[PDB]
Amino acid sequence: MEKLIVAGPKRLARELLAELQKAGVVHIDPLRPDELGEYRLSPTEEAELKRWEAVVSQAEQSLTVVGLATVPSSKPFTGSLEEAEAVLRPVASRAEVLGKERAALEEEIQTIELFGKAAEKLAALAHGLDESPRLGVIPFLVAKPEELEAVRKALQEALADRFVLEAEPLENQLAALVVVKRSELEAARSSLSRLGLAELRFPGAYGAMPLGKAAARMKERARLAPEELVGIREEVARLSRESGEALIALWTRAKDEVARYKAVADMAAGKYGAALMGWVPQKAKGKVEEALGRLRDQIVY
Repeated sequence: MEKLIVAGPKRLARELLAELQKAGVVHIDPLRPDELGEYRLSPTEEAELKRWEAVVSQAEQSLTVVGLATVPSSKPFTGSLEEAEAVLRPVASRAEVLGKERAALEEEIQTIELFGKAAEKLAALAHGLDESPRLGVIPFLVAKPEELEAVRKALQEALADRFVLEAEPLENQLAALVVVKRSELEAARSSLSRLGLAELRFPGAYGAMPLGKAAARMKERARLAPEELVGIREEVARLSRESGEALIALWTRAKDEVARYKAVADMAAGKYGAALMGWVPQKAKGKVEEALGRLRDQIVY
């Protein structure tokens, strides 16, 4: 009834032939890689392949956000590619957005965890002085009160009495701040530089802010973020319950669809040394895909 075309390594020319014969294939004829060119995918079939790959990639991306591993469903999506695509676009877009927001919140909350107390301390140390055009400030961390002195010594060596060095204790280190004439900011920086110290940078948006503003935004994000994350997580959960299983079934159908399309393309590209042709009557058709091999690819009809 239906024509079968099979390709594999040359190593398996014989075991392949054998297994086909005994599965019930008939009129078994070896093919030359040459004559497979005809089974070259049409522009139309290449476009289907590309769309199935996009299904694979969008479902993976969605499952990742949702926190489900890609594990082959027993009952894979059975609809058209159009149906698959129509079911997945809204879900993939929502997952993309949710996953991005959730990550931004988590990174935000962690930033506040790391730099929180430091920004509070420094802001206070620099309250009223942190956006004064005639004065320059430098926040920076220092480990020992002994090290702070060496700095105080350097600074005085360099600026006499034209600076203010104050510091607040952190859990381990000390949050320090220097204040100088704006025009001498670099002289102060140089002093830190010669002691192996540097300005404390705050990550992200906070970097380009005055201490005071930075600490205030951190304080409010610390009140708002944790609850916004809850809401994002509830949306993500809701997406899992509504669509987790469908995604898996889509992924599964699409993984196979891609293999099926590529197999044909690779075969036609003479990417295999051994290739056979044969005819399969409805009954035997069962035993043929069972001798699956895994190193070979067929295409029935």
